[PDB]
Amino acid sequence: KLANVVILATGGTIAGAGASAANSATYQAAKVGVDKLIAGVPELADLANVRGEQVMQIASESITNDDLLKLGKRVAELADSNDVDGIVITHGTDTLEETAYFLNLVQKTDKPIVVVGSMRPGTAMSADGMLNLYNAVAVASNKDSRGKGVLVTMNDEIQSGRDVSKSINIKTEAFKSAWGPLGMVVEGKSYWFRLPAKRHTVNSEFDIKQISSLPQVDIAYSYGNVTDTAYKALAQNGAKALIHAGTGNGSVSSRVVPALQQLRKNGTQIIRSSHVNQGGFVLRNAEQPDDKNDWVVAHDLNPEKARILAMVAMTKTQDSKELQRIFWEY
Amino acid sequence: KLANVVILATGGTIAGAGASAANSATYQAAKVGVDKLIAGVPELADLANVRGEQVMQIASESITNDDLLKLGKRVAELADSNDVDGIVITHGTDTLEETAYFLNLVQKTDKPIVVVGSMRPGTAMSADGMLNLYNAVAVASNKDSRGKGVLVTMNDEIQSGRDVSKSINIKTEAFKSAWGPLGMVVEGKSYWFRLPAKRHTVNSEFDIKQISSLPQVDIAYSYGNVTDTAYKALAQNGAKALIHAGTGNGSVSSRVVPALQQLRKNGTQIIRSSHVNQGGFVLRNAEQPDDKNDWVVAHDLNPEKARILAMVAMTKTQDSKELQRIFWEY
Amino acid sequence: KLANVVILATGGTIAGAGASAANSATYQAAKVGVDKLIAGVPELADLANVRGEQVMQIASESITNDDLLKLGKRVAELADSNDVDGIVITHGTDTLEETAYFLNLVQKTDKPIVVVGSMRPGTAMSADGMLNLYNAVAVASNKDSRGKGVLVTMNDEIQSGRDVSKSINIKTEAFKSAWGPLGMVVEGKSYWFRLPAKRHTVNSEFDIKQISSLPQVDIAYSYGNVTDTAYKALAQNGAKALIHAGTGNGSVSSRVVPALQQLRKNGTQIIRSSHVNQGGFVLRNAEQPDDKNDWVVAHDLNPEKARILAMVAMTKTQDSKELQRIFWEY
Amino acid sequence: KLANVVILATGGTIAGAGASAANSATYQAAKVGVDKLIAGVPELADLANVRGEQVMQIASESITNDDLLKLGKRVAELADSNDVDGIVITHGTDTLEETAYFLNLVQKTDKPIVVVGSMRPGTAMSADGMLNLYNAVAVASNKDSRGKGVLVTMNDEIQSGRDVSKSINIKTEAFKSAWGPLGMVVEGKSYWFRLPAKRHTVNSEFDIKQISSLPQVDIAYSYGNVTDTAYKALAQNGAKALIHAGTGNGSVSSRVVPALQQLRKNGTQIIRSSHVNQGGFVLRNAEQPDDKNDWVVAHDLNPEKARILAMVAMTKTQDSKELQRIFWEY
Ligand SMILES: *[C@](*)(C=O)CC[C@H](N)C(=O)O
Ligand SMILES: *[C@](*)(C=O)CC[C@H](N)C(=O)O
Ligand SMILES: *[C@](*)(C=O)CC[C@H](N)C(=O)O
Ligand SMILES: *[C@](*)(C=O)CC[C@H](N)C(=O)O
Repeated sequence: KLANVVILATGGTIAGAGASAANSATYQAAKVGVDKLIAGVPELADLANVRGEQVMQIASESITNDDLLKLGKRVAELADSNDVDGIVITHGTDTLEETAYFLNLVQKTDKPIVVVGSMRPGTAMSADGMLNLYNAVAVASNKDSRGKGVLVTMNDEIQSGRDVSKSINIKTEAFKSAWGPLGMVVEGKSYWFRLPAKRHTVNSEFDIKQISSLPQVDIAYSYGNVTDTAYKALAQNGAKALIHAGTGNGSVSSRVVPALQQLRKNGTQIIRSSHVNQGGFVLRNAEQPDDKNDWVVAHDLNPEKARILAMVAMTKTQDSKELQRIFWEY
Repeated sequence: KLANVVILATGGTIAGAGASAANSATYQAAKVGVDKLIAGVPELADLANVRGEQVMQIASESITNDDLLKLGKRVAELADSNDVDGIVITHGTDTLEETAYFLNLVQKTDKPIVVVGSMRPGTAMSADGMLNLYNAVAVASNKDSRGKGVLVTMNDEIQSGRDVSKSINIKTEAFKSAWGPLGMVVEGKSYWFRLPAKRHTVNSEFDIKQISSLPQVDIAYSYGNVTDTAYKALAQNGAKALIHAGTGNGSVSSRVVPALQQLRKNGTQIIRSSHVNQGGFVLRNAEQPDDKNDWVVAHDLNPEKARILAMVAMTKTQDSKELQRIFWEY
Repeated sequence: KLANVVILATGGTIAGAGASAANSATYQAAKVGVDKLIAGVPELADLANVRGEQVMQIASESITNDDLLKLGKRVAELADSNDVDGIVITHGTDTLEETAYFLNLVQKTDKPIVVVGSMRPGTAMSADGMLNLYNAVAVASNKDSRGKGVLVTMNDEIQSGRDVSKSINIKTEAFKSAWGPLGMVVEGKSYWFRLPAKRHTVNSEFDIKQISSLPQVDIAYSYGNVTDTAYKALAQNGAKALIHAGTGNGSVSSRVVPALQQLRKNGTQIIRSSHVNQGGFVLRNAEQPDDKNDWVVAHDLNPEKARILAMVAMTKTQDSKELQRIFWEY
Repeated sequence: KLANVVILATGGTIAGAGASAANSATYQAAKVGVDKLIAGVPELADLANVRGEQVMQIASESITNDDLLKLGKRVAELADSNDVDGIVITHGTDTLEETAYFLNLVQKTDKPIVVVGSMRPGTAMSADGMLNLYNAVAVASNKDSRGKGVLVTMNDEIQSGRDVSKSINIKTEAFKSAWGPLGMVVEGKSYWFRLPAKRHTVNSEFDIKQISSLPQVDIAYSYGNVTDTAYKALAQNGAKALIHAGTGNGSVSSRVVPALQQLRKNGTQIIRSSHVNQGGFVLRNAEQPDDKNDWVVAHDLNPEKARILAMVAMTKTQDSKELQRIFWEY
């Protein structure tokens, strides 16, 4: 029969509202509740038996680590339930990529977990939210969606929660991945073209049930004439690990290297990422002697993704060699 | 009757060196001299009369504001000479997009200024440097190249120095612009398909000859659970303007808003940019009341690009409304 | 005051209708008339004084050369009128790129000509048509839109009618150009980032007023084991010129070259294009001796674009050297 | 204990030759031998024990169905030998995507089969061939490469032979897949990010050892004002199946429909593909009643790719429903 799908609403633009129908970029996020959001798509009933639950009502750029745990643990409870077949989470696009990757690492279930949002508020003309939610439920109730990890369904695509990222502003095609979408969803039907190769959900060594609180991890941006100011201030404020958002291949300025070395000697993990996020990856020992300095490379993960993985990995290990191995498998 | 082109060497991967021919990503930059580079491309003579000049031998990620002024002034001197028709600058790829944009804003000349680099060291197999240098001189010696602002010539393309960006790591197609290439360079021939719409070089209200010092501008990255720590730290250490690299449409977490407001009252310019750099732009008054807070929006410019424009702009005005106009015109 | 905008409706998906709101890819095109299409966007009134006119009601893949002339001449009449400031044409996406390029070459006016369509029918949920039409009128009533040539406004972008093409199926971001969009349209405001470099509208040597009928031009596809069968059959059926949709750089199979040579000797113009349409261009004399055989290269234009330019150019010249010059300027 | 890799040379640009070092696009293909190619990359020895074999010396645009069978059978023989671990095939870029897909369908083996080419002749500056060949052997000698189907290694990427396509002319980044790269190859090391979802090699129901002849399949291009001329001509000359390269979602002009129906009754398979090859796919029963007319839809495969699948499929069945299943699984 129909699959049982639960919709966990967290707010965002999909639940936002603007001044008029012409307002597709200027609006107030997290204004509409889950039940009114479900009622806007009557054709949802033909896809599955759907239930709405309001986990929170926020603008995603203002999300906290405790908001993540709250959502993560609620997902884990729903997943354990026999009466729940799939899970759809409505999330603001700003940090959707962070939450999607977090869930991918800590939810040890093969049940479909789909995160969805929209680039235009439901009050705008040609609002992308209705179809995105339809596609979300369509994918969550599909048996073929199992064992694929966390999924993001926007712009008629099925993107991997791991490496999808908000790469384009304003437009509905906002979410892209350097390794392409896994498939597409058209008229309730899912079409797969690729499979993930990185560890996730059921085969992850991490488990949200064991996590009580996440370690503080912060990101410093690198550019011309950059100093160590931001790096030291974040570390002094409690950061257990710093994500270096370097130029090119995770490059570090000669006048910032000393700060990073002493920060490492003082127990802070130094993870090299970059602001070159359309493609490619940061190679270990290429731009900097990571072995010599005992640093970690973030591979292909962008700064915000790298932070998420760092937080999670550190609840299990403070070993840099193991942290490096984790950045190469997840 | 061959044009006179001067090559201004600054280091980078083009003048880099790896341990073997199989080393295309692991190597040491700034190892080769200017006339050694010129000697490797004998065919350069066919295109024009080339003169080499070593301005500096550095890795671009370690560039400083003074290095920018030195290069900017050396370029201005060459531009005023009648014995110079076009100017080529070999520069490390890491911060090439920053320098190229700086020159696009402060060089009051219609003579071609082409910045070029390479993703592979000249010691590697299939090194991309030689052809890149050849195309650079080909474009600099071409009369059709005048009046189009600063250009970057890599991957057989003619990119605008304004918005071209290092978006992909490792690959030779590293540089991309959200608005596309202006043209292409094939077998010494230039092909134009697009023209710049933004103010540059000749019609720029800025001039390197009147610029003696650049104000300190820093960048703070925004993400999930971000605090005002780095923002305040950077401001306390001399930052006259802070480039906010926000999530989505330059969004600011509710927790960082009051700090940004206080730093604004204290005279630090708040420029909202984003880490969504593949397309679109940050819209004024959308995600935040820029009018109420007297903040500036970076339009389509990424963080590092917005930093350069801010620096240059602030040498002429500290009026936020004038600053916004400038970000909308350059 | 408000600009006078005329909407010329030709049918297509924007005027289509599906079985239910879930039907975004399966529908019946050309079902809704222009007046009902205008009435679906009440906010259109705030943008300009709009008038609707039904030129035809067809599915664009079934468009004829006489349908093009009909539309082309009707545009020319509206453009000559002082009571018309801008023109918007609703057209099916399938051959939108053909019509947009045709108008770009034959309408000698600086008035804004905007072609628009949608990827989903107005009956679907999250239909992209309403906003596309709004953006179309917004752009057509903008004084800054003048002298830019023919424009296509879809997916919040402003694309050039010359090289925009339907490159992706199903998705709203269907239209792409190898040289990028000219700008974007967000909330009725137009933002420009690039300018066209190719000849168009007011500076075109072609004029629809002089054209009574277009020459027959056809396209043959090239692949592995291709024979001359299609090339000879099309020519024998009246084709004055054949567009060779070759592999790679307009390459021609060794067993197809003879047919092309004799076809040329018999008065048929041979234009080399390719099915490598994401980027780059076909170089003259590279893959085949175009000078020796007196062939023409289509530069960067795809097969269907190349056909449009061929048809138009031939109403003025049957000279191959001049045809080549035209393919290098338009 | 170095793996044994055989390089099967077939010609192309890698073995091409230009007049000078400045000639990167104008040159003559198939000029260099297999052991001359191997001698140019001495470092190849570090990776594995390599044996060279010249199967043919042709320009890929002039490839025939028999050339495919010859290569396909020579590959099968090498695959069954225990003295062969991986197979590298140097092939002209023009029809590389066709051959690579053919081999992906008919080679019943999990041993690595890597097809490689280059955009610049080895005589040119910054020729891309040497590194491309190095990566090819690096990937073929890697145990991780087994069971992933045919791979193409250019531009530092690991592309799937199924959907990789020559999408950009001139540039080294010529090959692109709508579903993204599977991984990357850097400094002799392979990095995987995605796995194939479609049937290939080992789990393919096809086998080159049981294939003696390939049925003739041709392609007709669709556009504005298209007639049934080429469709009928191709069918009258032996075409057992016609690949319709339609506009949009494989749409067919109302004028060409009756002819396609008559050719179907006569036994010619009608496969609807499109010239919208950057993304998306052709949907069954959307633009045309495929069920009523007993036609087949090519899914996401471009024209030349659909031709190869049709050829191979038709050696096993002429049942249209079975043919549709095959297009949905491979
Ligand atoms: C509109 C786009 O989704 C609202 C975005 C907002 N910053 C959010 O909640 O992420
Ligand atoms: C090679 C990439 O171009 C070396 C880059 C280096 N970090 C630089 O000088 O920017
Ligand atoms: C829907 C997409 O626009 C209908 C497309 C149809 N083939 C047309 O009229 O172009
Ligand atoms: C260079 C591009 O690879 C030569 C291509 C030639 N037409 C071929 O052999 O395919």
